[PDB]
Amino acid sequence: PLIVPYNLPLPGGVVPRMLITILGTVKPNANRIALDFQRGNDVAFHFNPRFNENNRRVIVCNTKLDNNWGREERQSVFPFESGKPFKIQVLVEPDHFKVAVNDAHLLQYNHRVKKLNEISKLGISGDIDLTSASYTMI
Ligand SMILES: [Cl-]
Repeated sequence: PLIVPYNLPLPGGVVPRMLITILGTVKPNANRIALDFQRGNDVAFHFNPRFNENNRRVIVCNTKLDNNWGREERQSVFPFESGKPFKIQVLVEPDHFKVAVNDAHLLQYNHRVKKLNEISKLGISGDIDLTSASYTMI
């Protein structure tokens, strides 16, 4: 197991065809999980499953620039379940990050930060037991 929060360096940033895979298990009675693809202090892509926002489960995505959050993109399709193992695959495409969970397509998030080769860290945090965080070129 890996210690959460975990920082996975992305050497030379991201590029299309780069696939990031995160394997873990959600804790029982989870409240939130976060993946933060960072460019320095900016967060190019924040992916945030929320297990209880006004008694609804929702995934909130956003970008943080100069410490300010932008417009949220919300997805009510919610594949995570407290206590169960999951696989999140984030595929960098030319115009967006494409996310699949447990081999099923979940959402796309168009690129707001354009300097992909400067998004060089992935922070993984929240209510999970983290098993593996890695990347490969497909
Ligand atoms: Cl940029």
